[PDB]
Amino acid sequence: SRRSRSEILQDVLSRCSPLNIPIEDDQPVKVSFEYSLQKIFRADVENDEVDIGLWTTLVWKDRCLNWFNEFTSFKELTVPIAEIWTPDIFIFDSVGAPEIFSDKLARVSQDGTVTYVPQLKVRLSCPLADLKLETGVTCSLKSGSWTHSTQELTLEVNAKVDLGDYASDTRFQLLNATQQVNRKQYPCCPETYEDTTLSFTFRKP
Amino acid sequence: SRRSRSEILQDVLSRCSPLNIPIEDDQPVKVSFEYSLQKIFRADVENDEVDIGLWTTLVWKDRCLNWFNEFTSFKELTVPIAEIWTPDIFIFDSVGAPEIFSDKLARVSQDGTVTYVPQLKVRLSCPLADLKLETGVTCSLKSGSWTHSTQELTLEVNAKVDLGDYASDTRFQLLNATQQVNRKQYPCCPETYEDTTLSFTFRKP
Amino acid sequence: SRRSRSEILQDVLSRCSPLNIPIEDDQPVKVSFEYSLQKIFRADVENDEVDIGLWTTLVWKDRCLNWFNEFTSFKELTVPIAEIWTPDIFIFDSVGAPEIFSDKLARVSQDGTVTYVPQLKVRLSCPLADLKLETGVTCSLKSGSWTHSTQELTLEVNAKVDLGDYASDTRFQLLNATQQVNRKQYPCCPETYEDTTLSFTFRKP
Amino acid sequence: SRRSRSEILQDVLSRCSPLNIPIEDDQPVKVSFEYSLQKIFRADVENDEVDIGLWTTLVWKDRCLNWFNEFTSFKELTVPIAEIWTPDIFIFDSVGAPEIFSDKLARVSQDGTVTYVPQLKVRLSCPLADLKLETGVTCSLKSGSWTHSTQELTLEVNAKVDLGDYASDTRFQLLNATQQVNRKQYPCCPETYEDTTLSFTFRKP
Amino acid sequence: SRRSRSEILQDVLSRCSPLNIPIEDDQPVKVSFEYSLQKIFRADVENDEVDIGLWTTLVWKDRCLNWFNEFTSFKELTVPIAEIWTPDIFIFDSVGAPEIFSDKLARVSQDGTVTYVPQLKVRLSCPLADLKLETGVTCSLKSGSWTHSTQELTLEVNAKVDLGDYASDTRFQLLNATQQVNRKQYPCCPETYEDTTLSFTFRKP
Amino acid sequence: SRRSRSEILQDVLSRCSPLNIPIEDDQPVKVSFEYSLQKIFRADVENDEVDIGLWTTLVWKDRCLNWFNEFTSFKELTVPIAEIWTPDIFIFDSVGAPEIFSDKLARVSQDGTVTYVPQLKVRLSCPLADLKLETGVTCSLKSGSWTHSTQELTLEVNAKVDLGDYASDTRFQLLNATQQVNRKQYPCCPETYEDTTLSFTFRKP
Amino acid sequence: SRRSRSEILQDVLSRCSPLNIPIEDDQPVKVSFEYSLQKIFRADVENDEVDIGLWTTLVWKDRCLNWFNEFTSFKELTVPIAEIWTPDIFIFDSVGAPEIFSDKLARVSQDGTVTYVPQLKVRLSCPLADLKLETGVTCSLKSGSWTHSTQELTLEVNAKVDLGDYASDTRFQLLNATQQVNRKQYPCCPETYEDTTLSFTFRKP
Amino acid sequence: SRRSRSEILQDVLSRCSPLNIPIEDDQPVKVSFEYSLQKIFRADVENDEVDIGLWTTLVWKDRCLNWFNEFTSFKELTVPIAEIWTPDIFIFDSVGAPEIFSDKLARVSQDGTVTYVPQLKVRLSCPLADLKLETGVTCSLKSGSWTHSTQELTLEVNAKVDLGDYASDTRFQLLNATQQVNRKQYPCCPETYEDTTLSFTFRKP
Amino acid sequence: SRRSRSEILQDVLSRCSPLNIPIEDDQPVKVSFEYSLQKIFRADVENDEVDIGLWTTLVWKDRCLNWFNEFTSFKELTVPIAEIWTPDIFIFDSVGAPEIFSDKLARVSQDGTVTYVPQLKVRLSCPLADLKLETGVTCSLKSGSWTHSTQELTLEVNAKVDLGDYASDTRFQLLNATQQVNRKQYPCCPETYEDTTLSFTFRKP
Repeated sequence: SRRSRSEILQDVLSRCSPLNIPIEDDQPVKVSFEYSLQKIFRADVENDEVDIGLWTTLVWKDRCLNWFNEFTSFKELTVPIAEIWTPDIFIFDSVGAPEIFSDKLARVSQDGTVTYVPQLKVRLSCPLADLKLETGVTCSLKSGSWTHSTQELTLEVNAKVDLGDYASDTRFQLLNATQQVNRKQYPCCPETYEDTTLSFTFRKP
Repeated sequence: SRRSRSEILQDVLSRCSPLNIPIEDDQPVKVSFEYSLQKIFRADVENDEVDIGLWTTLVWKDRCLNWFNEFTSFKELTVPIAEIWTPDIFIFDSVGAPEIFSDKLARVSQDGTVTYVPQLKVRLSCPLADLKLETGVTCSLKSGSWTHSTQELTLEVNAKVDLGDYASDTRFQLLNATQQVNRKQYPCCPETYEDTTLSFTFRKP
Repeated sequence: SRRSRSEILQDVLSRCSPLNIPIEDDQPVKVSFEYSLQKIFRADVENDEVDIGLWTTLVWKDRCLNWFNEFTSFKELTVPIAEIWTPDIFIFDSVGAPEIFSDKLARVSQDGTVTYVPQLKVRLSCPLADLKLETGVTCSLKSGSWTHSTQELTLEVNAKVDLGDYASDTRFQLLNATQQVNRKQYPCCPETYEDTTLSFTFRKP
Repeated sequence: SRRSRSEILQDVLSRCSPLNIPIEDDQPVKVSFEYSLQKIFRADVENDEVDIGLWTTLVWKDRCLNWFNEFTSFKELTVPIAEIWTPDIFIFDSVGAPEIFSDKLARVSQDGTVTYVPQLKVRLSCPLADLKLETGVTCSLKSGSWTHSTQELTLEVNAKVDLGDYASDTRFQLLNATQQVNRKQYPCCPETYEDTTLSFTFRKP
Repeated sequence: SRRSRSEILQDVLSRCSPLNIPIEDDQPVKVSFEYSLQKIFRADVENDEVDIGLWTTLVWKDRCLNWFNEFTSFKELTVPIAEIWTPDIFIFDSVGAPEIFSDKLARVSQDGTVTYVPQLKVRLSCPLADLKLETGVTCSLKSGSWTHSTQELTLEVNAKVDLGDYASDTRFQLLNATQQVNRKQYPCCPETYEDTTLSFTFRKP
Repeated sequence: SRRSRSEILQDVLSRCSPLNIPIEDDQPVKVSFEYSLQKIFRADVENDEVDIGLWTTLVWKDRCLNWFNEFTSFKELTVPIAEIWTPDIFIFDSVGAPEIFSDKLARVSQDGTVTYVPQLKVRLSCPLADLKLETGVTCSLKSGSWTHSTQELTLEVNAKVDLGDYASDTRFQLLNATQQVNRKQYPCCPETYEDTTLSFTFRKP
Repeated sequence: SRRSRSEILQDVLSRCSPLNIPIEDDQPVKVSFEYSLQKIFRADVENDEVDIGLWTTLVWKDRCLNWFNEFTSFKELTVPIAEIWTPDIFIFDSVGAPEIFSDKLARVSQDGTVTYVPQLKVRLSCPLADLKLETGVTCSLKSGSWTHSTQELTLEVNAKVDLGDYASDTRFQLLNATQQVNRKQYPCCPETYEDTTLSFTFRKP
Repeated sequence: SRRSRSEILQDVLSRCSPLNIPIEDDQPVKVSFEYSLQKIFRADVENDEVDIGLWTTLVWKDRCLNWFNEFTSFKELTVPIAEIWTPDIFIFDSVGAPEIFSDKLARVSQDGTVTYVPQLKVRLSCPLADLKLETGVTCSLKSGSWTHSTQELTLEVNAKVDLGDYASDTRFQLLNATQQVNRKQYPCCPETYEDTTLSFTFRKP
Repeated sequence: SRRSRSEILQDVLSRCSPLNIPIEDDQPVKVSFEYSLQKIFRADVENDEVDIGLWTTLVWKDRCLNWFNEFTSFKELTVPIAEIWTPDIFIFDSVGAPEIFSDKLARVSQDGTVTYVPQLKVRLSCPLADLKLETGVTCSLKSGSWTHSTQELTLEVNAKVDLGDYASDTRFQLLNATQQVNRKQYPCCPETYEDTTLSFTFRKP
């Protein structure tokens, strides 16, 4: 490949951090979260579980060190997700372990910015009843850091929900996809925790 | 750069997989999809095509092998998208080939998680008529794997649509951006296919 | 690690580009944008500022060169965001500098596709008043390239907003999260600029 | 076994690279991709998922060092895939984690060329509807590096799709199998990402 | 040509690195970035896109090995950009793929320093409105590694913006060109990402 | 992207100036300054500090050189502010370091004209007392080059203050926003220094 | 064809050099450059871009080896440009990627001399204003190696500009076409770079 | 002429071999031989000599080196036979030195292939007696390398004898022209020598 | 398919030649050229460019080897144009790169004869003025090998121009379509070059 690029990955991977938040100063890490709802694959009336094929856009900035002076070189490199720390975002009410559709690869930038987009199929609790009716049905699932409080991780969203990718001839039509950010509390801890509640309204076409 | 990081990329890239889904056991790959609608650049009344500047958040987990024992080292590395497998998510009704705004870089994590966020301008079919009226106009585009059925790839969404990034003084105001996941069928195949339908309601401000 | 992977990162990073848009021919770069609203952490009545914990899914394609003939090898690599060029997407009305929750890692693919997902906490202007009422309150923030016009960068969104990740017991319930793409103009320049307006309607549960 | 062969594997494995792309100079890694569609095992109308039994031919060249002077000796050796870096190629819309039919073994050549062919069963989103009709049904799935952009990994194909291996008495007849290479962009990143879209048209015989 | 020079290129190109960051030790790669704004070619009111003809100065240091003892010989050689790794710097909000005005050639120095300057035309989102007014209009575009976080790639700037080259009789007068460096975060990743925001204030003369 | 645009940026950035005022002949650089007062976020009675969310329109002309003959090509390009020289305009009485809301991107034009518009939150000294009264309260802050005298930098304003963007439901109503240009002297130096005094009269609505 | 000719091409192509400057001794490579201005196709007043249909005469000598003793045989052969190294000559200010009118074929001679003449349409920056006036308008574009300094590549011209081929009934009359050679410097490098500035004065007939 | 062609001849002639067989590896040189019998000019009964006007097609491949990278250029050049090595093919039983009708020019090809066709008048021993009879008369002459054994030079023939060119109103009619290849031995040497025996049967018309 | 046919393609493609002119003996390659003018799609008065939809009939004979004895089998096979060498015929004055309407497939025959017919849209320089007049307008474009001289490639035509296919209700009526063969010279080279000048006289009906 390119030798210049080669040095970059090795320096960051070999020299530049183990799993530890590199930021010493006054910063929580914000992670932008967006959902591209690909398809609502299936509904289970007996189980009251619904399946979503989604990919999640995750963006964050990590502190990286510039060592060897940056010359005009390879700006973004791609690396396996395993190589770097990723956020704990989880669906609060998944019925089953989510499965991963896509390769675990993340693009990293010199500024430290990282973009990771997994594709996933998730089963979440939701009653399908009245899917056939014109009114349709509503489901909600909340995503957010399991462990991190708002102080440690701040979640942000650019927009409501990305319908564009949605499969044209999906079994179910999308009434409205929303991603509203909310902060709430748990009995364990005094700290506020932030999650993104994805509320999807859909019916069978 | 850092030698420790250096070894990481090379081991994953040189030793650890060619384009092949690394997961042998009972897992489909789920890809989370989210849309950050940046701007609705233009509307064409004669053509009935509309232009969106979007970035797509894609997340997936790939199986990677740990070889050399992981010491505290570079957790995420960045690499070009070309280096690793990426999902086939496509807009079902694009008028033209989408163009890429941003560098193709993806951040990868040790767990195998990958985050890839492309920025794109897409032209899709949509009638602009009555954009001026208070009611505004509605458009929908579905994104989803072209080839993969729900069994192979499951799509998931965290939330509806990310408005926050939306340009303040865009030509068109955003009534509501939604990303609803749906599964549907095609005559070619008995399998369900999942797509995320992005339904955007907008009018000129 | 894997030697095969090793060569990949170095070739792309060391040999294959400095910060410069590699695409000579007729292409703007499109960046798909999606928001996964994790949580609405806090509201400040006196300040009229609201905090969102979000992650942003960003996807783009960069032109990379294949040098050493691609054998079946490591498809995605992960690299720090600093290594590669990332888009300038910014919140138009942030009160404060956004902080980064997650590591800056991006997965890159051989096709050149990059996925970067940062996690972020952002403070934006928004009046909280009447959060308690049933009607709730509405806020909007626009994200989009600061410098780039629609010609340089096109933004696209798959869906409205990803609620699924939203934290279950967040302080505030999500009425609806939307990401509508819009294009608008500024007095500085004749060119259209595209942004994604994230409109979030929420109330306290 | 043969002592001469013995030295070869150990030298390459023990001495000659960890996961790191070994190529410093001006080369992206190209990976040739071909599909041998073995069978379309099943179609699921409710799920809209289809199952393919495929093996994927992956070829790439890695840089290896000649140390001990090459005498006429064992030209190709076989080794477990785990030993060396493999590409991240993933199906964009797999419903589930792909499972692996065959042993993970790859033949390597002195020139550095590697041939790895996994056998896989993949579930992908696709509507089966109208499978019985004469017209049949069409499905598409895209394979490509998740993380790597076109700059890092370039994908190439020799031909359209390999029908010859196709099971004679499969439940479904093959109208046409195609593998067209395409490059596209994502909102995350400005870089182009390349994927191979496998479009399969089939009907029940 | 000169035989002495001849050996130099071949040794570096043939022997001395594939795409891999060559730096093992504690160094991120810093890439200096500067903009020479040549001209603001056009403004599009309907599209809200603006066109800039720019060349980008990119400088970085790669680790090269001295083999054959350096005698007084050819100090810099020139080579095609394809030969060596280049950074992923991309415009965050380009509407279209940037096109390349100049040959892709980069001068390399013995110390390892590389200077690459592409000339480019870029279309970026920006509202032209009020270009005629005395106040003029402001546009901003951010450039930075797509994939690389601040840890992998550090971006630096010598000065604000180079007006000197600016075309004398350009359609639009330059009020002020600024390049301020900033670091920000994305929802995907905890790491900080650094970008250079080019803010250009211009009006029609 | 577009190759034509590509050459432009590289030529200006790589070849066409480091931080140095390119103008040899009889010209001071004039920088037009305008304020768009977005919002008066907060008032602190104990501290006597007030917060303004503003964006500053800055325009200047830099001398650029035309090299490769300008063909009809990309007229404006966008670049990070870091790439080019920007003026030192500072608020004389900021209590704290101003924070930057927007990406640092500036549009540059062929004529050399540059438009840069940062968005900022600034804390300045000002007594809030009697904000509730009908009379309201007055505050003033002066912006101007710290180092540059009137001879080096001349500041100009098109109009008084831009209220239009002002947030409709801001905590404080705007009685009158004024930007009067004035020149004054300091004990350090015999030269006149020019600043723009922003006098804002506001009260709580 | 002729067997004698057959051996010639194969020997030079198969045996006699890869991309590397074959000249070891004290020689820079001189490339003669001449322009045959075919037509000025169009002028764009809004864009300030002008289109030229040109063919470029390029001549250089490469070192080739005589192997099989040269008998009276085929003196020049023709081959695709891809087969052999060609110079990087580029227009400094092209707005867009130049397009190629003619086949890429170059005649090579036994002495090593090569003649390559591409036909091209180029868009370059140039103000058309006052094209109608008797005075007409002047435009200039500079061509020259992007990477190569005067030491590596020396450019030479036989004459001013070739009008003879100029289309008789072109939209624009040619006042004077000039090709003056000049050497100039760039901030990147201490070395002199040589370019041919084509200054064309034309008006509408 | 063409400069490109010019370099070719000089490189091959000046740099690329003196009379020496350039092929080091396991190859004899094969020379294809064909005869185009133009005319049987005269018969001498007392002398028993017959005159043939023939041209001989000779083809061989020489190893040439490619130096300066082959661009699309002049594919075959022509050169005097003196310039390159030619085979020793001689008529075994010529009564007199053969005379040369045509210019000694040979076409050479890039692959190294050379085609040389001399035109010659040869006097060979042959009894004319019974030329008038219906049976006619037969003559044979053998051509082949004088010095070279079959190991050094291998002779090949495509076909029997080329009558087409034969002069229509020649004094003698051609019954049959044959060129059979044969290998035979001589007392001097143990090696086999190969010759082409031209057996011509002709009578007076 | 047919096994007999199968062997044929593989033998010719796999065994029987790489890009090299297979003919060693005294033959230039003649390529017959014919034009079937399908339609004159458009005329551009400002640009002085005209668009032709044409298909080009190209015929040539290549030397192929018969290996396995030809039995009565598949006489012509079809193959992609990429598989075999095609001539460099180019339009001398195309304004833009020609685009290809039809699949690149060529029929090959056992004798070695190949027939390739591309469909193309070409933009060429031509003044449209007086298209409306009865006299109409004349345009000419020359097609011919770019690199090859008359010695290497000889062009032949069967007839003047094929009107029969011409679209009945085309915007422009065809006065006369002619294809005259001519040979001419260029300053680069002493050799004659042959081209077919297509002179089309047309007017609006």
